[PDB]
Amino acid sequence: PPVWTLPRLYQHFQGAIDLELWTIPYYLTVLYSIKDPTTVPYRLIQAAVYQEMLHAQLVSNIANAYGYSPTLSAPEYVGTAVPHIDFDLDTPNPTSIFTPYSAELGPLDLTRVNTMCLIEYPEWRTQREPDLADDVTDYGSIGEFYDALRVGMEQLRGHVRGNQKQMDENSPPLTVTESGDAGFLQALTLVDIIVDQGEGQAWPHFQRFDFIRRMPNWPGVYTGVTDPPAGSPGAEAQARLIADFAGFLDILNGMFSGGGAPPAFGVQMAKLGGDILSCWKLGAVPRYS
Repeated sequence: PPVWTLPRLYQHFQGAIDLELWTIPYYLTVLYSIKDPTTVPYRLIQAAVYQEMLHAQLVSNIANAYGYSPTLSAPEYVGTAVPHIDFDLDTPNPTSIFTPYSAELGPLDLTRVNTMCLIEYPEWRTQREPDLADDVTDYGSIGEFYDALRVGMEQLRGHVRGNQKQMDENSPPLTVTESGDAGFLQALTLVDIIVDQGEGQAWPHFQRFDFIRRMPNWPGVYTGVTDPPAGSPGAEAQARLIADFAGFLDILNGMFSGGGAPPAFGVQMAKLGGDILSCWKLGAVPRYS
């Protein structure tokens, strides 16, 4: 069994949260591109976005139980780079199926829906043995990443402390309240919720997105350019989003380090969605940094 060090476990916690966070602006950007919010793909994506946010919280709770407070910074959307995922590891390479695809932000189009299918691609389809070494940074699927994380978590369960900088924004709190082996067992449950929601063990993200990919009639989407003119309302809409997103990550950083949720939290949040929609309405693709 490959031996994990505490620093590497911490690096993997940070990696998992970076990947979950990376999906949020991606999915949100697609979501708000859809003109009609009553449509099936809109409601499917919205629920998925909310689950990603929950995943981020759960990862923070697990990491914090092991003594690490994660920190968030604005993700980047360039080329075909997805944090910590290498599809070249998988057989068949699912980019041969879900193509075209891109890490660049865009509306509900084939390129974006294909990418969403790729992100949530189930570990069982990769046909690979999980690479459990603590120096691995790239995996073939999210599920494989979480498989490796469970190994480090088990080996280092002596570090688990209950009620340690836990966050919770019928069911008990989805937090680690116990120490040592008991808290490790709670942490494992939180990992299971994360993975079950993405790829399946109601309706997992992969299946949801593959459903959208297969539909005959996609809803109308806003049109936008990635680089609106200097001076323009659309550029200023982007600037507002960049600022509000920065502020929202500052709020989360405090929370992930054991701070209380400020009154600015529910206020800050839904505002982001208004900011993203406003970009699209002005003909500017949402931008987050």
